[PDB]
Order: sequence, then structure tokens, then C-alpha cells
Amino acid sequence: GRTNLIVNYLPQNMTQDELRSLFSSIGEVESAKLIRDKVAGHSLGYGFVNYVTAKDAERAINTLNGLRLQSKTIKVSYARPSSEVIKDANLYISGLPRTMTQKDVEDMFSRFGRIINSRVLVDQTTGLSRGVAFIRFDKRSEAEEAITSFNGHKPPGSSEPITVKFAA
RNA sequence: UUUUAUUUU
Repeated sequence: GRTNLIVNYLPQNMTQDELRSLFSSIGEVESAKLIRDKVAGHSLGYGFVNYVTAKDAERAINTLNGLRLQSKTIKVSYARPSSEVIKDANLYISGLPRTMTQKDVEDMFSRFGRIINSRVLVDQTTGLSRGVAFIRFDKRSEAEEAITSFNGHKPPGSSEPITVKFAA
């Protein structure tokens, strides 16, 4: 069974030692790593926790996924095997009709492959979608297929062409 | 252009 977890949405000032200690409450941790920028040294707000046992990893997901830490809500999920293929697979999308929900956006992009995570940005003044979304695919080839299919194109029921590009 | 930050040799 799987033992290795990726932990996203860590507080900016959380240390590797703090990550390890937090997750050690569940069971015996084989290793924990906080990912930091190579050039300047700041946390990138995500890390990996590898448990000795698969039951502990599973319990950690059920217990700690969604845990509030400072102003963050952490995500705890199984890490996919580390590989070049999974990197840079994150899309920025704009021009979406404001009536599209997160699920609607996911429904629209799911044909291209497995979706890792997604977000539709909301205007906090009005509560309405900004028509801007993020969608990360399992593999960069999947995101590329989405770009070529959708970028510059109007969704059915909308007169507005959308932009689909790699995020950043 | 995200809860700025999803693969650590």
C-alpha cells in the first residue's frame, strides 16, 4: 500500500521540523521534507510526508486533510510517483461565463485526462465567479491537449472566447 | 494568476 503523502497549503512560516512533528502524531514517520525555493530559500508552502506504514498514511489523510493551520487549510493526499512527466501541468483559464461552477469547469476539462486540483476564483465584493480558473492535470501532455482544443474558442452557450494557457 | 506556490537528485 501507498505510504508517501504530498501536503499542500502549508503556512508560509511552517518549518520542516514542525511538519514532521505535526504528522508524527498519527504514526511513525519515515521522512518529511518541506519544499523550498532553490534560488532564494523561502518555503514553497508544500511538503512530503512518508510514513513507515500504509495504514498510517491512510489515517493521516483522513485525520489531517483539511486541517486549519493559521490562515491555511492544508491538503493531504497520496503523492504520485515523482517524475518529470507530472511537472508544469497547471493551467490558467479566463473568459469563462460566471455561471460555470468548479464542477462545470472540471466537467469541461476532464476529457483531457486526470485532474489533480482546480479552482474558480470569486470576486469577494459580489460573491460571483470572475470566470478565471485553475486546472492542473496529471501530465503536461494532457494540459497541452486542453490548450490546443480550447484556447481562443467559445464554450457552447457563450459568446466569449476563452484563454487557456500554462499558469504563472 | 489561486488557500501566491503539487514532485522532493
